[PDB]
Amino acid sequence: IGSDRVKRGMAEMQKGGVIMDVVNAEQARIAEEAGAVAVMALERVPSDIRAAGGVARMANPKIVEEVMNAVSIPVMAKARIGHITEARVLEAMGVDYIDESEVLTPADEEYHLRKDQFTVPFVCGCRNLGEAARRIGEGAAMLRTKGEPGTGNIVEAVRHMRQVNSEVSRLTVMNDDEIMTFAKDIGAPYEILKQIKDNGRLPVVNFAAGGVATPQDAALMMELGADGVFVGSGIFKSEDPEKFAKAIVQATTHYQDYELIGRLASELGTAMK
Amino acid sequence: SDRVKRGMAEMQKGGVIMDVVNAEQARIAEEAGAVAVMALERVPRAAGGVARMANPKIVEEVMNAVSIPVMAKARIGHITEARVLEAMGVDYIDESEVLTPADEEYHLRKDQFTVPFVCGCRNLGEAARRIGEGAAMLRTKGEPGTGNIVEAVRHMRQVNSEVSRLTVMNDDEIMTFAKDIGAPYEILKQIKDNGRLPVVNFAAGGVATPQDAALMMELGADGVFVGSGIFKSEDPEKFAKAIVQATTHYQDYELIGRLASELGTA
Amino acid sequence: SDRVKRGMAEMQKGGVIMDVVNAEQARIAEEAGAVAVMALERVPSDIRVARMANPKIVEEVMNAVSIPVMAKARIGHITEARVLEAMGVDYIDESEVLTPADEEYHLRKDQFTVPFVCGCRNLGEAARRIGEGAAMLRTKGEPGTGNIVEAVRHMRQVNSEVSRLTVMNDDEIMTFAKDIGAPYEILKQIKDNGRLPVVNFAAGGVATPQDAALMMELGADGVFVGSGIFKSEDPEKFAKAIVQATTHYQDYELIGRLASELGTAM
Amino acid sequence: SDRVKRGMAEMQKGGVIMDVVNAEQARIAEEAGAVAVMALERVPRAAGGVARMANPKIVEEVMNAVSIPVMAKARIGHITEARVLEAMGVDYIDESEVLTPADEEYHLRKDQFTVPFVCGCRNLGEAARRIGEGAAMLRTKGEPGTGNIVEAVRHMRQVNSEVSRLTVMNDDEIMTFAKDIGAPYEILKQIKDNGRLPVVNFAAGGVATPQDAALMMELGADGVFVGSGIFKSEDPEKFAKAIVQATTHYQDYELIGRLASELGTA
Amino acid sequence: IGSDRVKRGMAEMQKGGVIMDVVNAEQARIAEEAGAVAVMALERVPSDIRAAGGVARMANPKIVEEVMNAVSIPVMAKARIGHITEARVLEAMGVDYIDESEVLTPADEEYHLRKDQFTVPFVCGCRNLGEAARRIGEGAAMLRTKGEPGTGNIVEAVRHMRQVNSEVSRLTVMNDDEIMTFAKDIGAPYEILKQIKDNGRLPVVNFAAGGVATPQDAALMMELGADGVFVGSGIFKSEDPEKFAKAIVQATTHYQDYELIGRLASELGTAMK
Ligand SMILES: [Cl-]
Ligand SMILES: [Cl-]
Ligand SMILES: [Cl-]
Ligand SMILES: [Cl-]
Ligand SMILES: [Cl-]
Ligand SMILES: [Cl-]
Ligand SMILES: [Cl-]
Ligand SMILES: [Mg+2]
Ligand SMILES: [Mg+2]
Ligand SMILES: [Mg+2]
Repeated sequence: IGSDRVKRGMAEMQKGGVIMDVVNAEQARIAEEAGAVAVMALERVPSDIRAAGGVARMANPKIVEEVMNAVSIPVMAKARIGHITEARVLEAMGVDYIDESEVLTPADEEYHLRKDQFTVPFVCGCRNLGEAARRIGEGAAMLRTKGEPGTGNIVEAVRHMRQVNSEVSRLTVMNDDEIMTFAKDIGAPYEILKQIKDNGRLPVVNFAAGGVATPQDAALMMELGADGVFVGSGIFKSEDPEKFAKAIVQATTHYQDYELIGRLASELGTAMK
Repeated sequence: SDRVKRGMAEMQKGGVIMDVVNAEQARIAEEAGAVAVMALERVPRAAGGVARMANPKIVEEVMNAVSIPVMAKARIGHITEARVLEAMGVDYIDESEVLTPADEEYHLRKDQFTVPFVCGCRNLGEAARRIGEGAAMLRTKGEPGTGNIVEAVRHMRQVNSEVSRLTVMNDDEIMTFAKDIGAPYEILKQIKDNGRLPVVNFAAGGVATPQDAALMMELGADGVFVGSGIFKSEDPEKFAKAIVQATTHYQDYELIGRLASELGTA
Repeated sequence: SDRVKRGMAEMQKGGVIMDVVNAEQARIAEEAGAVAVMALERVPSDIRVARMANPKIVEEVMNAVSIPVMAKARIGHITEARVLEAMGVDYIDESEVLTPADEEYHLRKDQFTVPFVCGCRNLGEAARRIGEGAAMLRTKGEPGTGNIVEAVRHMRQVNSEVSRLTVMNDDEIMTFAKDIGAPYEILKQIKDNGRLPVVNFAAGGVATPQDAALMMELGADGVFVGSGIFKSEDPEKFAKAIVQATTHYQDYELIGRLASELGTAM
Repeated sequence: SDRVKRGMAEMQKGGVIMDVVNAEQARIAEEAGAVAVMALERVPRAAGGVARMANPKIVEEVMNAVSIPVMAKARIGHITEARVLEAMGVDYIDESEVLTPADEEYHLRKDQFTVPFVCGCRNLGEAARRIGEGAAMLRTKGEPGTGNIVEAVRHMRQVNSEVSRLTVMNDDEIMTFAKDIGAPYEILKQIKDNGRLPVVNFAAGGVATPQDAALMMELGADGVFVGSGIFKSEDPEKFAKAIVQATTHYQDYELIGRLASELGTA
Repeated sequence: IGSDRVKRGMAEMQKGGVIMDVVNAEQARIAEEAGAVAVMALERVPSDIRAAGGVARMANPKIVEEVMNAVSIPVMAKARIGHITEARVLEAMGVDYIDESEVLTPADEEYHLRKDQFTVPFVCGCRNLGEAARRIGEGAAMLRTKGEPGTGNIVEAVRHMRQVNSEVSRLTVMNDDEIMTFAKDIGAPYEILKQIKDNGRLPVVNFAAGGVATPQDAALMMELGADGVFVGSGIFKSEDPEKFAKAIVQATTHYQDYELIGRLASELGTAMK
């Protein structure tokens, strides 16, 4: 169901961009006006999710369409891992992407969605080439570091991006007759690995996500080789989300303009661990 | 006589059974479209104490407020609790691990009763022993009172996987499969000749939203139990109708999406 | 070009392949009814460092018979297999019976034009060998022991997990594949094919007509035999006995008839 | 170009570098005789949270209040944080484990920068890897923010002991010394031909009293870092001058005794 | 750099050929006659060193001299690991290379020779990039797999060669700011590993050694990325050493001529474990 070309093709249009977890119209248009290339709709931002605890389910559909009605950029929404019904509901709503998101308390602790049997594209989280390849093999069209969401600490996301990238590059120059047992050893589908090698990188875009709290943070992920940046708590849990948003957008676009980043950097206190 | 008992269980297939605490709740359930109600004293309770059966005044009040079948819970292995409810004329007893067990080693001989029983399970071994004792209905154990669907998903997947694997198992391997999972070897041979369970297996344990109940039907259940999900929530009567409609129309994603418009539990 | 490699392998479905060490054993094999022969220097039994056979021994067996010839090569030994392929053998057996040359990596059999056969013991090893381009599988068994039990375990083990897979949920095959070490793509094909997309022969320990019949009863697509034939009294009758027993594995009166020789392997 | 960088580091030898939080502090430091200042947002902080680099307004304010070199900290491995400070024109960046690391496996490639770096260490292995990455300065890690000198004593003793032991090590034993301590084998051969470290190694971590700073100089340091010791204390400007004077006149025990007249930290 | 260029240059001159363990002039002539690019003087071939056991020291200098007189191809001799004066004596005899061979009883179990302070070039054993880098940093000009000498079993040489090449190739595409941690993790000199990346491969030739018993064996190591082949027990503990020799040489240089290797191989009777 669907096409890989179409799903992956669309996700690539956000390359270089910043995506913003938002909770209402106001946050949504703030996201759009500040330069976000897509929004992510949710009921409460990952910082409040770990605080509130409880069971984190998908958002009320009322919330999602109120955001879709606020913005001209693509709207993403989260669904619980394996929650077949939540994804189908979101997809019928016509969201541009669903995030099978480990930020939400799962519904299935052993099996993820068969995302190839959907038409809406899916973004899936990961921490290494084995997880990336299982999600890709399930039909994911976009990848992002799992990171450590809601902590404003970038280190975990740095670790994951570094690990996926390292394993991928190792595979791109790996002996053909060593790939099967490489795949065995990391728990990855042999043919996805064989694709990845021939493509010379991942066949989907791999964003950074979790603990981006400062412009330098975002520019750092791009320096580390991310295809783009998610950020939710870091922006709206700050003294001026409007300024923080435009700072993180410019910093991600000009991640090597070090004096623009320092200039931009003059704002105020932000999220903490 | 198992044909009678199981056959009355099947008349619930596809429906929603709701835990109810008094008569308002009882017919709020019935008005909203429930196929049955569970009479109980505290919805899943994790307050504390010892959970025994309801007072019979509470069961009787519930049977006297609706025409859809009424079930009630008894502690595991509590011979007189089950016999008392059976004399009251409930339609089903649930020998329910939601209540403090009275016997921690041996369940009731439900074949030596005339009222049909529903018992919980988590895998084919528990489902086969409860069937062998004479259960006429099965439900996942799940994780009641938590509003988290994940454990019921795990149990539905485990029961169904082992069932479906048994349906195509070599004849001469079923004995030592039965040894390995702890199951009556004849109940397993029955399950193979039937290609599914001889009883209906409902989901139960933390159904909180319309999409929850629908997910369970998508996953292969025959129906849905729901208790805390409804009344522990903002405007329950609306929650009731939505969960009933989602459980019947569980692939109508536009309908489920609309239905989802309210404010959940926790 | 995998359909053509796998299609030739099916030409032996139902037959008996025989380890022969020279022209006259190769002729005995063909006379008795072998569908193919395995050229090799020391039979699996009295093997117990083992490299490929001298090419001279191999071509002698090609020269003696008109049914296809296979020869073994050490696991992962690129130039042993390349030499064999360029001598024109019909199949190469990347065989664990020989001392492995690469303990971590097998050959990329898809990058060859001669079709390959590999051993396995479970759906995991099977899928990985198929993923590398094996065209035909055999149980690893316990070669040279005249004892069938390991081949029985391997056959039963492969067939159970295949069966489990033909009815396994779609959204579970990835976690299955991870848990058993299998290429996910191959398991989805096995499901769609309803069986393994290559033929799986029983190998290792077949010592009597009854053994060859048992393996076929158990689901195999054919039998490999080596030791139990020539390390017995009158190998020529032992061959004809086993060949007939394999094609008529449910003609039990014939097998008992046929079972009328003397001493055997181990 | 390492000669340039390290040579500007040496112009601090014998002095005191002070953590400062705004401009008053900054020139209180300079008035009292500091050789350099560390710009930071919270003096060692053990309050909590995530410690990132200072806001550039805070760094700029500090550089605009003194003429002695200004340093600032960046999280370990935070490529853009270091690049940002480098564009601001600080004199040194400290890749500082006092701040929450941004990379927990890999430190910055400091040779690919033009501003000199100071990095922490606890032994010759950490000192040799930081040097090999391009550090132009070393400081003990110690135990910052605790006012306890003991961990910096331990680290100075360990670095110096291993250095001095390396200076007289047999040529043909340095490789497997380098393996054992985790160090670049060329950096170790350099250290031997030089008879000491090629950079200056300052003490840092809980200098609270004049006798503390002097003890570090007695122990073989090239200088003293101090942050909490000064401003977290009764009348800091007096503490400042006393620690500057004790670090220069570190064997003048009558002078240190007089200087010690005030009231410490905790 | 400098006299390393010369040392390494001279070892490269045997790239593609076969070096042969010989023990007297007649064996040494067979080697040269059959096409060897070099010979290795020793007193027992690794098969007998294993069976006799005892203490295996350098060869008696007559045996070496007898061998250098008998041939015009370079002569190598073995010395115990870390035996300073065994190497110095061999150097003064004018051998062309010394093998600091772990096939001999190590005289030093903790510290190898400082090879950069000799003028004769050295070949060293290894099993992974850590050992390789440490031998290079000590001044080796040539590497070889440690294999499992005397066993006639190629599997160990295959593992060592596959590991080295895997770690090398992974290094050639490895991030600059990760080579420190990589070097630490494997026990390698950080600067040698930065070299290996720059040159895009090992800066010295790395031969296969230990267990070559048939032409197919030798050809396989060439197939695996070896720069050349050592062989000792495999020849002279076989039916016809002279025919085994030329067949090995031919098969090493034409290691993708499967028609030829097959032809060559049809003269057998070999060694085993
Ligand atoms: Cl996020
Ligand atoms: Cl009873
Ligand atoms: Cl219930
Ligand atoms: Cl066999
Ligand atoms: Cl860098
Ligand atoms: Cl400090
Ligand atoms: Cl050797
Ligand atoms: Mg900032
Ligand atoms: Mg809801
Ligand atoms: Mg004091």
